[PDB]
Amino acid sequence: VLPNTALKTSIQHVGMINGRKLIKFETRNEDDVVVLTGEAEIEQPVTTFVFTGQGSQEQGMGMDLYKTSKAAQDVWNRADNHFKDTYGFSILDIVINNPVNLTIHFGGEKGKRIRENYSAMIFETIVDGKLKTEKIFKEINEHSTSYTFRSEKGLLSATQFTQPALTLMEKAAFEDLKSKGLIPADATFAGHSLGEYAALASLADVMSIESLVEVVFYRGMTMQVAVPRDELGRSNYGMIAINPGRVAASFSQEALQYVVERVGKRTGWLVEIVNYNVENQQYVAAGDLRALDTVTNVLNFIKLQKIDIIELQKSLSLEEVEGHLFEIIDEASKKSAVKPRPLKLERGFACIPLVGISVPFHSTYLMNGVKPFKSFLKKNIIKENVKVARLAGKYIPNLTAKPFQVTKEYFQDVYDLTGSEPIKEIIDNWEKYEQS
Repeated sequence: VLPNTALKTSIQHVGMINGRKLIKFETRNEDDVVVLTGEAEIEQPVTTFVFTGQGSQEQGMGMDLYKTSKAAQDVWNRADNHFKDTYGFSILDIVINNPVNLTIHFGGEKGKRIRENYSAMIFETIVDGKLKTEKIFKEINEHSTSYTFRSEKGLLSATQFTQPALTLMEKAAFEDLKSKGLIPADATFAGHSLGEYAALASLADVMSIESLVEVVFYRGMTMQVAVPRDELGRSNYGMIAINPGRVAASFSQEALQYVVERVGKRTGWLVEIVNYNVENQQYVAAGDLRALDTVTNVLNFIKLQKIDIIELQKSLSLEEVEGHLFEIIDEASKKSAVKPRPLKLERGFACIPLVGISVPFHSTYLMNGVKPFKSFLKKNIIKENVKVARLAGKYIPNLTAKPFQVTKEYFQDVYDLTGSEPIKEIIDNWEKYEQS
């Protein structure tokens, strides 16, 4: 009831969501009343979500939310229904209790469950870290009663059950916020190298959860078994990290480069200026710790270049390969992680592996620019034009699809961007196994 001068009273309350959070409040009066309802608007802050980084393994893992959100509930029931029809067991039992090292042995009884299980969905997995026709981790011959998994630190480990676990929890957990509607329409596609999958598995998803947990468990097996090594059990790879080291930032980018001239290693995923990963090749870490423990003996950016490195380092790296055969890491102004994997050394280990797995299920009719902000790793946002970094990553299909094309048409709709993206996002997913 609009007019002029003598004023009013009010109230204030933070209500809704829709996409944002709204702001529900009305006003009293020069009669403590109301005649134009209540202000609404939308209280939206800076949209920046994130996903995991696969170092958060433990027993519990969001099981309180499992009963809480009904949206998460059937989602949690989904893959456990689904993947047991792939491979009979309860994934939700894995997170309820760790099957400590006596894990599930998969009874898989002689009746017609066998042809779904003691059958297809296993041994069709293949690796290519050796010569290519290398089917995965056998005794899934014709009968194969009761194949077992075994992990000596609890089952929820070995990067074979850890990978489907965390992408199941948070994708369900993210949906709870999408249940309550607490995310804006355009946001951040933030995850870390498998949480990037659960950015694609989450918001602007193109796959199903069932398809997700398949290919996650695919690469979960694949990232484990890449090293044919030491049949009692170990492998000669690994991962370490370090702080800035009496100043830094490409301090070691040439130093390790003089060691990859010799033996073989990489940088890991370069997450911070404080924080860097280094893939180990066991003698590498027993080598370059000695190489870097002389650096903390004070030597700053001083006198001239090219008169230099590993001559002081190869006195010590080759010194310790003979002190014991399978060496070990240490501390000494550094620390070690724990795997036998890599993040780039596998390199071409995917493709005929991973993309061939990704060839099934994934692409064709897979949304549009709902994910035009899909910043995957080793890139800078998801934009379809001249993504030339494809050539600077892996120009396999990204060449025939590139140079021969370069606007195949005049960039039409339908799938001209999308099927191109269906290659490209898969291609974005392609070297994600490697390319640290």
